[PDB]
Amino acid sequence: KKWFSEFSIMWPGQAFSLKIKKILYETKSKYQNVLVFESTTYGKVLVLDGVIQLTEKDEFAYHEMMTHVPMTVSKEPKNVLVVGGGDGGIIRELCKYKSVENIDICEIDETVIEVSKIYFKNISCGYEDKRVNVFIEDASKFLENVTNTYDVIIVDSSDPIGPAETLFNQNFYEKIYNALKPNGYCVAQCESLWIHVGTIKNMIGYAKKLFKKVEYANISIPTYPCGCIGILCCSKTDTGLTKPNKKLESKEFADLKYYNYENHSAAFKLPAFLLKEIENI
Amino acid sequence: KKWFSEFSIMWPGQAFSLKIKKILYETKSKYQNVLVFESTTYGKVLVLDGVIQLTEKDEFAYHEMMTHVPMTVSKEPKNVLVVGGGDGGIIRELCKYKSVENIDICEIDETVIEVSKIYFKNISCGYEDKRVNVFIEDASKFLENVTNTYDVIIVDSSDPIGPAETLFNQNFYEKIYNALKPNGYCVAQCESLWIHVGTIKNMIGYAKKLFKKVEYANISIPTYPCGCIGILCCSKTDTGLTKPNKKLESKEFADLKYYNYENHSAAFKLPAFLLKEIENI
Ligand SMILES: C[S@@H](CCCN)C[C@H]1O[C@@H](n2cnc3c(N)ncnc32)[C@H](O)[C@@H]1O
Ligand SMILES: C[S@@H](CCCN)C[C@H]1O[C@@H](n2cnc3c(N)ncnc32)[C@H](O)[C@@H]1O
Ligand SMILES: C[C@H]1CC[C@@H](N)CC1
Ligand SMILES: C[C@H]1CC[C@@H](N)CC1
Repeated sequence: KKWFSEFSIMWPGQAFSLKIKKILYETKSKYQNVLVFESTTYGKVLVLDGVIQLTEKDEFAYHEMMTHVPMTVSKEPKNVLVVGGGDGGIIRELCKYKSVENIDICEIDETVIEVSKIYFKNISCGYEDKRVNVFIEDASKFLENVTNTYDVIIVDSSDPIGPAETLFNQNFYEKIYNALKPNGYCVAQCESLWIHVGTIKNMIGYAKKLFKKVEYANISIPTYPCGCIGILCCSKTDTGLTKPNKKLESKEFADLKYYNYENHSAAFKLPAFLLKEIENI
Repeated sequence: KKWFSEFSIMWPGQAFSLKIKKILYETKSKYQNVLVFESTTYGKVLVLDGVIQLTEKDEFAYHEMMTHVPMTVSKEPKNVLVVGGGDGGIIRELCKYKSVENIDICEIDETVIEVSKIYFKNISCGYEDKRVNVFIEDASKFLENVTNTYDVIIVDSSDPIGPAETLFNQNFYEKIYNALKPNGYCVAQCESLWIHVGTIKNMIGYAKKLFKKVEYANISIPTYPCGCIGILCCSKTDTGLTKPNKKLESKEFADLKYYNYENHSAAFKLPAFLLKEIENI
């Protein structure tokens, strides 16, 4: 069998590889190269522009922490926006909340959505839900135009190289600011503390220019570079996102595989070198 | 430039790779294959039997958490044992404690020690310290013979395949039990929650057969398989290892890069699926 290997200039001098059972689908969409394969040990794998975006084995770590962090802090969230997140993992976790009334998803590339509906039926099952509304558009354009404001905005983008390039700037964070309710929350995918401290420092400067509370958490996920991924957490109220305001005790949440009440706060407890870097910001 | 790739049957279907700047030393010692290279982005790298044992870039994460967890719980530790840990990283962190009077290290392979003294002079610098006593021996034999008992025992072994094979059993944990003071602590290297739950379940059954409190913590380290490594924490008193009994505030600790008072407790906050697996044990 052959191996898929994940090289990038965004993590120079290192690579992570998975063994391929069979290749399932490959294409050049309007925005990116799309690859789906079955791996021998991580289940099916979505690769976009050569970078692992998700695998069946560990996807729940990122989707649960990205969703249930902000959704346990927001008191009664009604209107939620997902930016990117074509695969549907976030949406799946959002549908567990009976209080949610609407879920807008703004994803630039419909190939991602359709591929996910076909090959990742346990991830993309949230699309069945009547509350979900799909907009195929650059979130950068979408956030300049939206009329609604949102209780939570979850930014589940790919890397700064490619289509997500328009989301890694000051102007984008202003649009997130204006699209949020007076007391709303944003969580954004924010790279790895092991290799991307320059970027984390930028993203935090952008956010702090606008939000009352910017906080950074970290998720263990083995198929992302360095085995972890940060979440940039932005708050309009002074309280922030480190403390859950509810426990997830209904039958909808009995199946949670990573998130719990205790590791919500823990994820915000960062290595010493990172804290040293991010407090003259 | 060529790439070093880390394959193993202990993590089938995945591999992590580093780019090689130059190979520094290679040998077949009495127990294992030894390789030292300079990588392009992770500094120098020690590989033993084809498995990355440490790199300069992230070694502090594992050494600080392995050492300062138990050393902040032990009230006034005088006599500390390191099992394995030929490179000297643990010893370096132990020497920061002015209360420590003796440090025995039991390492099977002196090639590891000497290679570390030559190529990893920032890791192996603790060997200068007059309190350190080196025993070249299988820890399995050493613990059956030692006359002293220890305040802390830190088990900083390699994987169950090879020389460390004798350390992954019930009998070994009895020897650790008998070599500890009435109120002493053991911390042992305990594989990755992402791939080694079978093993974690075994190690915990062995420990719980003997110790009042067995607890598991987790460290983010990018150059180990899945980007993380667990610590099996064993206690003879009912309190356990989750809570520091001191802050590391003296000039010796001003340089700490990972460990702090807050992420000591956080590391013990495990993903939901792992907790589900380890409590009918
Ligand atoms: C599939 S998801 C992978 C993470 C696991 N939930 C990453 C998505 O970000 C989308 N993306 C990237 N850039 C944009 C922009 N600019 N706008 C909207 N969506 C985007 C991209 O098409 C992926 O589907
Ligand atoms: C270098 S250390 C790497 C982790 C970073 N501190 C791993 C050590 O475990 C030793 N080891 C392995 N098995 C044993 C036994 N059985 N006894 C003592 N030491 C051992 C092995 O020689 C490495 O030096
Ligand atoms: C969701 C994102 C996808 C690309 C990154 N490299 C990891 C996390
Ligand atoms: C210290 C140990 C070395 C081998 C393991 N695979 C990672 C952690």
